[PDB]
Amino acid sequence: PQEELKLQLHMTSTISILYLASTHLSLPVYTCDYIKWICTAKMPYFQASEILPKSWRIQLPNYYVSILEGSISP
DNA sequence: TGGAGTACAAGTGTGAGGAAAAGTAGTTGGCGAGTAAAGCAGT
Repeated sequence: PQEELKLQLHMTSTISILYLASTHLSLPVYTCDYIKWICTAKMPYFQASEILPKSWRIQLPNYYVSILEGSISP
């Protein structure tokens, strides 16, 4: 319900839904072949809030823009 | 021959810890000179 929805999205989600598309396609890429392509600054997991939108940034509140960049690693 | 359970191995009930950017403080600092006349005191 839109009344107090509290949607559960994190940067751990956008890798997890990117891992499941790899096993339905039956790919040899894994979470060792994801954490080696994100912590080596290859696909934009880290620092995503700050450089990606460039026009949609400013009206987003402070705790929401905190979650969308690559804050920690999982 | 057949049970007391006591063990590890399965479960589900009970609130909180850590994350962080903008926004918000107490605090300095850095401003806007004459020639004349009449008056009523004066004595």
